[PDB]
Amino acid sequence: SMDEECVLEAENKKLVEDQEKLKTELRKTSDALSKAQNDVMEMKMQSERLSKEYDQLLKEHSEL
Amino acid sequence: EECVLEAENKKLVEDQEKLKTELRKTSDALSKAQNDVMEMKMQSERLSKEYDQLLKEHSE
Amino acid sequence: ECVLEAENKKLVEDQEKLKTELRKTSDALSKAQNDVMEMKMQSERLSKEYDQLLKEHSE
Amino acid sequence: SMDEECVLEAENKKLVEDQEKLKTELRKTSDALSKAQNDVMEMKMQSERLSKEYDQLLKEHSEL
Repeated sequence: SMDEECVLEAENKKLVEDQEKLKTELRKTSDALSKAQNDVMEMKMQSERLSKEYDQLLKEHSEL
Repeated sequence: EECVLEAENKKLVEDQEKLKTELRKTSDALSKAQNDVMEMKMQSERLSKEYDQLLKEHSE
Repeated sequence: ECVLEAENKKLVEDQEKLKTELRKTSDALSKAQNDVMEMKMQSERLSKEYDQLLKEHSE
Repeated sequence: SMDEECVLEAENKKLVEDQEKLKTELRKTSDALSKAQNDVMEMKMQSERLSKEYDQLLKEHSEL
């Protein structure tokens, strides 16, 4: 036989479940930012190699 | 000569393309994080509304 | 009812603190995103002028 | 053709300068990203504090 206790329990359960969802969302957000951190590092190194190639190209070819 | 310049250029261009791809990936990752933060703003609003309702219903 | 009042006050202040942190975080991400788009534009100016350099001074 | 040397010098300087600008931007971008990563860590901690307060609240007050 349903009473107010049932709805109270449902409300608490929803509160807990939404905390869990927020935790999950936080972890996905940090996962995404770590992907971006790795991508930024890849760009830093790629750009250093590129800068070496520009330097080399202008040094070897004075007409450039 | 022109040969070495040609090869060097080919390499340089393919590296510019790698950098371009990397830039796109980075932007996409950051966009994903921003979407996630929108979700969390709504989720935390749901949490505080749930809490408030809990209080209004079951306390003085 | 007193301890409930104290706990509620605390909880409320922490919700508002989290809300503020979420805004701070979206701001921080927009700053990062802008930085990345600026690098996209910059890297395009760089490859474009490299191309111009080779078109003008090579075969 | 003195003009040629003029233009070529300017163009080379500009290429070098834009490499430098991209280098600077990369460093700053990484800084900005680290800030955001720490903002997310702060929210994890803050929401864990909120979870402890919610747990405690529901545990102490059966009517909630």
